[PDB]
Amino acid sequence: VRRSQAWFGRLDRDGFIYRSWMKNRGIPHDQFDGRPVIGICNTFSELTPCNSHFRTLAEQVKIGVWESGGFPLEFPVMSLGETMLRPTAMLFRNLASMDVEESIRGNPLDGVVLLMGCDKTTPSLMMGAASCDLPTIGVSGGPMLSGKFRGRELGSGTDVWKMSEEVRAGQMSQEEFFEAESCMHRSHGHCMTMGTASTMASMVEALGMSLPGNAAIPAVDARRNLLARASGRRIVQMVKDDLVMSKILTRQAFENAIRVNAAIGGSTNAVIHLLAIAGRIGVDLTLADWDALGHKLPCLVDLQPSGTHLMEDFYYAGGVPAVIRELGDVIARDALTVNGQTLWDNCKDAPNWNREVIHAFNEPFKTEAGIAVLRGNLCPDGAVIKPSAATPALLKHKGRAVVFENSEHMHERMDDENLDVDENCVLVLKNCGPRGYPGMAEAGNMPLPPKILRKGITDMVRVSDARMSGTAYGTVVLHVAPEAAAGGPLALVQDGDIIELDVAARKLHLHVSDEELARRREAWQAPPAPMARGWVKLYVEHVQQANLGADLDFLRGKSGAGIPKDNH
Amino acid sequence: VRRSQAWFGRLDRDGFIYRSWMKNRGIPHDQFDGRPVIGICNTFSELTPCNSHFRTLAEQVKIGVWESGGFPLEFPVMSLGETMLRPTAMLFRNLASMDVEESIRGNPLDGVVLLMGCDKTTPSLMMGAASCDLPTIGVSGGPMLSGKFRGRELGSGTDVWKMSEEVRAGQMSQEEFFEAESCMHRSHGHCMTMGTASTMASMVEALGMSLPGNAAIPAVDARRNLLARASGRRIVQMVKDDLVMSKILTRQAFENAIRVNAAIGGSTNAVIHLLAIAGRIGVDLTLADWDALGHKLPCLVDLQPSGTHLMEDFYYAGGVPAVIRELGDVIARDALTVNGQTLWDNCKDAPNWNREVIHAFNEPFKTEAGIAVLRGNLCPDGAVIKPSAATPALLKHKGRAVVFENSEHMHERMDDENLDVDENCVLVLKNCGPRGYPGMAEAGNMPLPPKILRKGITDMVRVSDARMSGTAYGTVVLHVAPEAAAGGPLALVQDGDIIELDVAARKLHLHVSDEELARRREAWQAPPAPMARGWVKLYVEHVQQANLGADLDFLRGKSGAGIPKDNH
Amino acid sequence: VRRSQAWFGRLDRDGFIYRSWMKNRGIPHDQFDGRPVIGICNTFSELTPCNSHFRTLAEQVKIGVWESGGFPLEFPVMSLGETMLRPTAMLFRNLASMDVEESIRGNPLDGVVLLMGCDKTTPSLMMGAASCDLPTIGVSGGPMLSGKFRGRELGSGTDVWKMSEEVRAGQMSQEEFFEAESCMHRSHGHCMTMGTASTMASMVEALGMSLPGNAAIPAVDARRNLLARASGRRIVQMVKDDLVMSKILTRQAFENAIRVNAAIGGSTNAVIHLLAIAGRIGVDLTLADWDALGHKLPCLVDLQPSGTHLMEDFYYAGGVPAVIRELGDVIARDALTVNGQTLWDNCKDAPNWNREVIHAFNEPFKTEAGIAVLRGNLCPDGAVIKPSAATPALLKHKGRAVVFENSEHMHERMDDENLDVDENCVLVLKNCGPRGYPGMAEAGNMPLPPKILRKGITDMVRVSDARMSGTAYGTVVLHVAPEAAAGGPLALVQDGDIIELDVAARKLHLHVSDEELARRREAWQAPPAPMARGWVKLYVEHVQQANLGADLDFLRGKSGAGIPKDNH
Ligand code: FES
Ligand code: FES
Ligand code: FES
Ligand SMILES: [Mg+2]
Ligand SMILES: [Mg+2]
Ligand SMILES: [Mg+2]
Repeated sequence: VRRSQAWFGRLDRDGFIYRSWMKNRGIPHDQFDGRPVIGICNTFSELTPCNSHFRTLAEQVKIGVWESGGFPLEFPVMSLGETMLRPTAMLFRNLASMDVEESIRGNPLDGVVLLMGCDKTTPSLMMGAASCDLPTIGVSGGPMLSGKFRGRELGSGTDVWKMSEEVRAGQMSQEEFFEAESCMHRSHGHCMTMGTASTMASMVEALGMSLPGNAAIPAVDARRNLLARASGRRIVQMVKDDLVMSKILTRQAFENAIRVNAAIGGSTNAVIHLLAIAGRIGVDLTLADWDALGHKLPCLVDLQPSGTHLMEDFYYAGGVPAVIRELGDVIARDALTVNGQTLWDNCKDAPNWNREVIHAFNEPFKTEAGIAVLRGNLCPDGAVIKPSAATPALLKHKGRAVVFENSEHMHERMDDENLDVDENCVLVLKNCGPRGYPGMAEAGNMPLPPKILRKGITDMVRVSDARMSGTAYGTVVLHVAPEAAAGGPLALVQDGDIIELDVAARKLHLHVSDEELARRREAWQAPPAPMARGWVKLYVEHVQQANLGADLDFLRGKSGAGIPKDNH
Repeated sequence: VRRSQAWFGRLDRDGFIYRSWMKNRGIPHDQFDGRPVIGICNTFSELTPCNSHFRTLAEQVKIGVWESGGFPLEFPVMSLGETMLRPTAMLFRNLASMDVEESIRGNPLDGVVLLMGCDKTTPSLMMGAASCDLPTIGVSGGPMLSGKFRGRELGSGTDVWKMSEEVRAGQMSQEEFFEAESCMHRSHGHCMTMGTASTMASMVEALGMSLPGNAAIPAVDARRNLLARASGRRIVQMVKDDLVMSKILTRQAFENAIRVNAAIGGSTNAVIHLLAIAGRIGVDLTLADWDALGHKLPCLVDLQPSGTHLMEDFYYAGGVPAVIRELGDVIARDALTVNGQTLWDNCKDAPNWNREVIHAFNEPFKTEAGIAVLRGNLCPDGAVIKPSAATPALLKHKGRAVVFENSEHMHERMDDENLDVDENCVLVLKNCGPRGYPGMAEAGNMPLPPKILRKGITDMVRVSDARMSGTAYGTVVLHVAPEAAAGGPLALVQDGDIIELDVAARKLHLHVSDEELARRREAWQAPPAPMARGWVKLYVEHVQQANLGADLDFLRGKSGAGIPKDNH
Repeated sequence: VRRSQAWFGRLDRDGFIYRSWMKNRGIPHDQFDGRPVIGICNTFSELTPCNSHFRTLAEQVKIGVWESGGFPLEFPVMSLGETMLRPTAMLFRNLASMDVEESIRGNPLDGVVLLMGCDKTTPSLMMGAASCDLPTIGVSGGPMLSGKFRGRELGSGTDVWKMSEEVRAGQMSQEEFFEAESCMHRSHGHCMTMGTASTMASMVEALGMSLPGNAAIPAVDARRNLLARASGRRIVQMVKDDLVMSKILTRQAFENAIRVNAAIGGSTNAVIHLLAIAGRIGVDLTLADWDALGHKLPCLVDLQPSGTHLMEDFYYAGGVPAVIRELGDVIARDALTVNGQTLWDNCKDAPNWNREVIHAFNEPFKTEAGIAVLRGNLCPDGAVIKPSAATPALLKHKGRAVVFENSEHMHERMDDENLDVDENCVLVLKNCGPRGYPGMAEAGNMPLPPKILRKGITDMVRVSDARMSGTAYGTVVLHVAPEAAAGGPLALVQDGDIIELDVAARKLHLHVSDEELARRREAWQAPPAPMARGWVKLYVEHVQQANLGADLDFLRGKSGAGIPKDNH
């Protein structure tokens, strides 16, 4: 027996209640006979343009379930369109996780199918489902087609920062920049660079939570429907075999995902998200793990932002299975995946059709290009930097600090010609973390002063307690914890202070005495409440720091999928 | 100038971000020209069978918006199916209200259209929308068609309690009970009795938050799509006129809703939900308001569970507009509604095609049938009763107490033949309120002891801190506040205590002295935490008592719909 | 006053009959007020996999109509799947044209939108609509994305013939050829080469019956939905201006289409369809017009089967507008199109992003590559050849005839190793035209004898009364009229006869005297009737020859769109 039979299999007065209303639209009674009921978490939304094709994806999963003798039922949760949600989509990631967890536990579901696409929709669904630990399979929406503009190609996000900086440098017209928005995005799917959505989709696959190939298949490609449908077939058998998430999301699975993230030039936001997911399913995973596991690992994928190619090219080259094939000596081969096979059984024979996109391990795209975690007096709980999309000569750098108290203080001063700034200066941004912004917005890749861009300089060192887009680039220190709004030493950085950056030495030092800092702390008053009410008030007072996953403290962990009380 | 232009009217890098991704599915550029952007809150779910036709309602709304030059964008929230969500759907009414609120404020919305149907989905969206106070219109899903079984009609919920008690009384076979579960619910829509869904849909029309006729139209009737489409045309004009919910949900509106709630034989759950809605928009509404404005009014709608007819007969007889015209001497005629006309302008000429369903005021269906609020030592913060469906002989009753410490203990002892109980005892159920159950389930309509059902007695006095299905009946006092789990004197009732009920005198008295209650209070301990993690832990530690609306304390109020900071 | 008000404007018993039933699903009364009723001819079909995305295209047109104040109403016709229908889709092109013509006239339509994709759905809808001559606009479905197979690309149809001939020659394994059917077609849309569908979409734009850019936009590209929705807006204004088809399909329009067909390397099936379309709208057009207009015009588009690239490259280079701009010195610039502008207005400023796909006029991809019409005793009523995909050395050839009496006989003899044939023979196929097959199948591109394929020769001279696929290639003489089954001199060709081909001289000669042909004609008998009843008995007994359009004799012409009588 399984939990859905505690609803539909009842011969009580409640059994009438649990079935009669469901039969109002024409459901045959044998669908309640005890066959696996499959809940399909559908994040479709016309406010989430990257998941706007998920109704077509949902009917595809339902088919596979109907084929394997299951009972498919889709349900909605709060969807998270990254380009639309302000202050930031991350502010509502934890709220969506409660939609997922409660909708799964409260309903007669034996298995779960997760429809994930834009960035924040992947962790929110993974976090919520992990707190229930039912047999779960993830289906990604797929990346968009490559943008086609004036005979060349455009990259999601990566070319937004690039073309924007060129407009402010006087190197690109402002009219041309705005004509490219109908051409950069011409298809269904998520951001088609190696941004958060592409990496999280790769993380879902590398964790074993999806069928092989789930990450790279374009949304408008027919193979995306096949995989969504094959996932509908598989989840029915997963219920019969009781292949729960905890049997897949193990310590080794997370170790493989971090190794793959380094090889694919993955986004820095995967660090926060996988720590949040591990905190729900129960796997021990710290921020120090990310530096130790990705240690000395190379980047094998020549894709934007770290490279030049796009997700469409990454798919035709072999996708994630071809990347896991290169990692055969560092991966945990025996890690189990949701299709019944190991991660190595599904990738040992993966073909590679383009070595200019997916390199061989021993002659890779970039060496030692995994995400690095920095330690120092400036970031006690840690900080991250993505050297694959960085410039080499800046990974070891020290210079004068130019300080911005927040985003409004920054946008004002960055465009100031009277700003005393150089090319070897350190731009510092504060109060943009979980409590500060609030929601830890993607403002880490802050634009450079216009007079610096006019000299051909496109990158300089930058430290902040904020995130940045997975599509962003530059030597940017991110997730400085504790954030300035929580009383972190970052809040005390002042103009003229000396910042020491040493990614090789894992060092981020603030050259001012502890005595000087200590008296600077006498002035620091905590920022006021952003809102005295609502979800944001709950978020700020309960959100954890970025080094733990930015989850709410009372949501950490799991409560299983036991059968609750009846409703009457 | 409206808030969407803060996304779609920006002429910098952020304007590229806010528009380019939206163009990925072929949206013409002129849709971002500042025309009203309409958010359609779609609660469609296959786990919410009463809202399972909401894709059809959503596209019908889109049309009306397209017809009148608006930009429609639908978005999902957590859906709440009564029969599916356990321990009860009320446990997640406040959660989905956060989904609504944050989805409205976080996205570039000018106006909102609320797709509501299944019980809790109506207050869930009204609460979240009121906390933003954008121009909003409500569209109800409509009731199911009358169930046809063996040449006779069945009623949603009401006939479930009736047929179940007849099986327990050895009067109706168990065979006939389950053969009627596919014949009771035969079409799309919500409960076709005057349950919560029918009541709440009538409240939306009474509050003025919908177009006239929104309440009664059966879900499969062509006029249902027409109203949803007419609402799509109206909301864009409401955005142009800035007709926010504040100008609709005034105190006069809530009083009008209370008044028609008595005339239609409305559900007791409307008491809790309208208090929660008022607690968001900022109108002072109390339990005492329900008592003073409601009870003296008669019942005019001969519908189950107060009468015998169903929602189909109620729509063909004239629906809510015909009922309101009968209340012309007691309503606030000048109350503004979303269509631009007053509440009385929309109903002054509403026809009445069947008097046997909608009685005249001077010749009503039942006299003094409004919900009564009982005061006394047993409920210091209040309790409610629905005399429109109760036994007249029992509204004034004194009796010995048969106490049940919880719902599990009730099911154990209720059918125990050794139970010392006659039909003149008072049944007491503890620990089923917001904290105790948790979620305050619909357990107030306790099934009677089988030894008493064999005598032909179908109703006894019943006291509980729990809610009750709007389709239920009998002399049952509900919403006893504070609940037993919070230390309310209901927790101290013991077997043998004399409990006095006098609905006319507004009395619910426990015949135990204060000095003895003080000794009982010393032995009372708060029940252990239902969960040490997750949404349920947050709910138990923050939910208010039923006399205030069963809302979360930090969600109480409103924050408007300002323009939040950029997300990059 | 329009046709619609003869239905919806009637104020009597018939007006009740025409509005009441239409209001059964919830259509507001103001949709019958006189606004343009727009019929959307939807060829969606799961048996027409190239039109299987047309439900999405239909919904986009409805929007455009709702935006502009029209009344959209979609209706189905017989859909024609090229790869699915047998004996051939051409057999059912004239049947589907009767569905289109009668549905437009029988129903209250003021304007028409034609959803066309798969090969035969384009002319069958153009023909039926031209016989009504209402304000009509055409929307093409778009081509599929380029096939991706083992690091390289695959082309629709063209690579099916190539890989097949290499399997028969022993150069490609049989397993590899079948592992490429999942990888050739991997998205919605029609054939991705310059086949009939791509050609017909280019003809619709060249004729002016579509908005600019309609031909090349891939089906899964966002601009495809944009154009379909923009067409829904435009058709309403066309009804108001009464811009009927005959104002677009003038003589200069067909002349412009024939010129574009040469520059794009279009299909030979375009010749038959444009003649049938002209035979409906009332424009005198002949094979001689095809030869004279395309005479020495160059091919500018380097796509398969004439070139190497695919439709994706064609769209990203500029599509048809860029091709028409190259033809600015030969086209009739002032030809009016459905968007109100001339063809030159819509193309004079068209950009060209890839000269390697779309060549300049004076530096063309191939010179004198227009379709050539051959005359001579072997084809008194004409015969066509597509030298854009033929062998230059074979265009002037004299060879001994190797004859096959039918397709069945050709399947047997071709792979016979006893067959006396060399590379300099002339393959002759009989009885595969309109009456012969029946339906004139795409059997003209005969597979070569394996003993010659193994010698490295992939092209021989081939003559038949059959058609060729638009994706086919080689020195293939086609559409020999009158067909063999109609008594044409092709039926009298015997093994050993000398056949002279001279494309430059426009000569196809059979070296047999008239006196000897007269003796052979005596023994000739018409083949038995394919069937004794049904559609194909009517087809065979009424279809005209390929030199006139292969239309049915009694369907030739038009009848307008008058107001028929009342159905009651
Ligand atoms: S915005 Fe959807 S993934 Fe980049
Ligand atoms: S079950 Fe949805 S209305 Fe009661
Ligand atoms: S198969 Fe439909 S276009 Fe060729
Ligand atoms: Mg992101
Ligand atoms: Mg209820
Ligand atoms: Mg064809």
